[PDB]
Amino acid sequence: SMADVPANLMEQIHGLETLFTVSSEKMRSIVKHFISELDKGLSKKGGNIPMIPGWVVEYPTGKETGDFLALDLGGTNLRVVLVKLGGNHDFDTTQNKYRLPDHLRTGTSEQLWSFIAKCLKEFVDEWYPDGVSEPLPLGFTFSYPASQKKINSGVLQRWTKGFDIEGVEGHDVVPMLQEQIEKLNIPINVVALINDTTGTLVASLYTDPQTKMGIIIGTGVNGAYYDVVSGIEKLEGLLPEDIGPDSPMAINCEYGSFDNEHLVLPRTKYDVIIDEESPRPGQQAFEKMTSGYYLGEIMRLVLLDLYDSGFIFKDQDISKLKEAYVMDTSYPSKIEDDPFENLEDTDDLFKTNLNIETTVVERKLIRKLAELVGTRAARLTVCGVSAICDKRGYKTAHIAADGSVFNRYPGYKEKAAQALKDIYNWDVEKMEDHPIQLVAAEDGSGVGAAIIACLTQKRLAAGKSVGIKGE
Amino acid sequence: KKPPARKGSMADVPANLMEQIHGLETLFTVSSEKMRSIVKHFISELDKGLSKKGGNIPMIPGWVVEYPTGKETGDFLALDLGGTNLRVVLVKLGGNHDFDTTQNKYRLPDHLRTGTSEQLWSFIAKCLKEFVDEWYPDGVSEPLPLGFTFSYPASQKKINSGVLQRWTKGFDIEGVEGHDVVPMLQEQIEKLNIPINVVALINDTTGTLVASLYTDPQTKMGIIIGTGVNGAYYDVVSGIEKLEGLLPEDIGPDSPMAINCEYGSFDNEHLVLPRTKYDVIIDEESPRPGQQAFEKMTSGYYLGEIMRLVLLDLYDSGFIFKDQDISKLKEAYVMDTSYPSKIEDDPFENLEDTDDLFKTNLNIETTVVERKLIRKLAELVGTRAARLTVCGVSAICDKRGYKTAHIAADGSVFNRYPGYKEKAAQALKDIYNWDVEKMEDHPIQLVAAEDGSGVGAAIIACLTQKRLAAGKSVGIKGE
Repeated sequence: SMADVPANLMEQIHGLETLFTVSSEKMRSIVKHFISELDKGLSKKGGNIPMIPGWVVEYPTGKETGDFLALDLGGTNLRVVLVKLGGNHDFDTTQNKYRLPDHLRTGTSEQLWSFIAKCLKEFVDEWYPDGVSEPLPLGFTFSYPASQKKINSGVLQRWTKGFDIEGVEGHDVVPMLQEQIEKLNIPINVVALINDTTGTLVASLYTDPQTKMGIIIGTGVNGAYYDVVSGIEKLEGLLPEDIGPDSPMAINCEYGSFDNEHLVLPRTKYDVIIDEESPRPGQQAFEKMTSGYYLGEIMRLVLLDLYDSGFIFKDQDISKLKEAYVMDTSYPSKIEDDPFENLEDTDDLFKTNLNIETTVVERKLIRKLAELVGTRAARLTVCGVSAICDKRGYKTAHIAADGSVFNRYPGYKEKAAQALKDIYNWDVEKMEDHPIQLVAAEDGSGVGAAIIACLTQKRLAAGKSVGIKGE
Repeated sequence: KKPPARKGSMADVPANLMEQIHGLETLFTVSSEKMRSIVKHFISELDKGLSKKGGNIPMIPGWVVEYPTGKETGDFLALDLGGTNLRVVLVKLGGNHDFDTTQNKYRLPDHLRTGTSEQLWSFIAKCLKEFVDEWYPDGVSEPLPLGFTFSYPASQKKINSGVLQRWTKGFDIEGVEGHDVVPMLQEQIEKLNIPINVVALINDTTGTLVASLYTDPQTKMGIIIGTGVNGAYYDVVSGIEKLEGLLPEDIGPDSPMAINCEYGSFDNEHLVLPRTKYDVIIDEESPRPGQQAFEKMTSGYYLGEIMRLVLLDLYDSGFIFKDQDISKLKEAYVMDTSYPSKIEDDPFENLEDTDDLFKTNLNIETTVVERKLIRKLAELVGTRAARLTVCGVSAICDKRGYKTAHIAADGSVFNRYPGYKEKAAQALKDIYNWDVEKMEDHPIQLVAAEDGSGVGAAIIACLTQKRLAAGKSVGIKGE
């Protein structure tokens, strides 16, 4: 299917294959370094990987019962979810979604929280019209940079995902929310603040006991798993006696910042430009190398390079290819998915959206480029999965996955399962029998937050610690 | 992970709107008995179509006169000609109910829909040539037998013939209506000297039937539930009066005979199907008023339009959207299948997905109780369509005395309409009254079909070639 491509384009394609292919041996090397950086982030010197303790210190059993709330706060919407756990790895959910009034993103602190409280009251008043016997414990998914010295706390480090509200950064958001709930007299105790990836891990472990990791593969990149307290030297001297060294500890890795130092990831000149022109050069290196958000940008820069060198798009209007982020993830996705011999989908895309008319052989090059990019991304993504499994000694695992790329990028699941197979050199026919495999996650930011609230409330009710001494 | 189904509390709906939701429930529910009564008329109409005089249901013989055993082996081509694209498919029958395939898919250039005869067949023969050139770069020792899926309205006196009656789906090519299309394709094949014999022309539902029976020995019907609806199944020759006196002796009275029902035209008389004033408006402002009555009541294409007209009725009656601009809602077919789909998919108690869709796409603000009506309406409409669909399945099964069956289903409604499989299983359980717990255990059940227009055509070409080589008949005497 490349037999009609001219040799001079063929050469440039072999060069791209050089640049973008990640060998099994390279994945294995990256994994060794990644493991070393996971260890560093949990130690006192720390590292580029935050390895943030999630203060969930036990596994869900499937035996939990009761009614628990969750609040999932997004950039544009929130969700309020009531979860009833049936006590046999099962649950029932009742949920509403509320669009944020656009003035709030850039508003003042109190009016964000009072609107969230307005949503909570309306929800509770409908589902519990005669009130509750006991306050409903709530788990709050607050997926912005934030440190937690105990589960029921989250001090905002800085706003992401659109928000820009004064005097929140550097403060604990949990009392800010809890006080607005109080002013409205809603029978709710906010008992846990979580990252979505920690939620993904726990919700999926509740329904699927084989879960060893929660992972997001979307425009965001993150993973969460259970470590053990004795392996977290940075908590030594800080823990009360009832969180002892054999205790499990859920970790939110925040590993989008793996290898900011640029010692191991196979960055091309195209990645270097992407980093250089990003809001934060030198940051989030592993995220920039794996997130779906950049896959069309990687393509755009490569094509612009090939064009500027004289290989493709002769005499075309290149003005839209010059706009950064003009090509989102839907380009490599629609291109890999084009079912047409003459790549008629890829043709529409470039004609209609970028005003570029292509020949068949240039569409062939474009398609091969989209495949290299997608495949590279998957292969680097599973280096995080391999590193957690090899660090903890998991020879087998369900890796509960969520995110728009895992979920909707065509062929992504196959690319990932092959990449694991290549790392572990398994002799195994079918991806459903892979010893470590990605499986669709349960709802991390709703179900998962509610389950963590159940686990947390039990500890709070007993007087069991959920954080460092004195907090 | 699809979220749990929503609760569906109706407790905040005011009494007067709740009256209207209860009224919609009365209007759109098909009871089990009504399904039974409809099935008994459907059967007599299936019998009627098979007669010389015939009837509203064409009941077209497909000239597949055996069941695939699943042990067939070999390499067979299919040409699947669509309204928009075509595929050239190679199938290697692996002879344990299994196979491998590869295809090349091509978009029809826009000028063909409205171009000449020679231009359409010359374009096809070119795609054929590209395909064969890649897969057989050294040529072949004997012609590759090909099955041609040509799903336009056509009659066939033999499997390797297809006389176009009328172009559909926008096609406007003169000098084809009333001619046999197989030699027109074959001659363009020859003009380019490709080693291919077109040995069978099929309708895609016949293909669904045969492809799925090859892979799944329990298949007893092929059904399409999409924008168009159709079903195919095997009758027996003695049951087909319009063939009496036209068959050779080697196509005996006990011989199986696949039938392409084309039953979208059941009840053009408008006697049995439960049409509301909304179905009547749909029929009257359609391109063929009084035609395709069963297709109009079961096809995915009309589900949003039914919703549109109901909501416009309720608006005009003063019940909903009370101080809204309803402008976009007045446009016929502004709401496609994706409307009731997304609405039935909405996981939120406050139906925020529905809210978004009406605000964004129709410029209409809704209250939560208007959304609860809208959601109830979408459920009722998806559910009615599924229940009437199953009446066609039940009629074929009962007609042939199938107490058990896998019903090989394809089409965008079966495959992507939310909860459609549960609705159709429930419907069949209500008709037959089975004492069964799991839908996976239903004596008669829908399962996902194999690819009818590619694999099914290649399997038919296989079955056919074998007959032609032995001198066994595959159409009426002398044809």
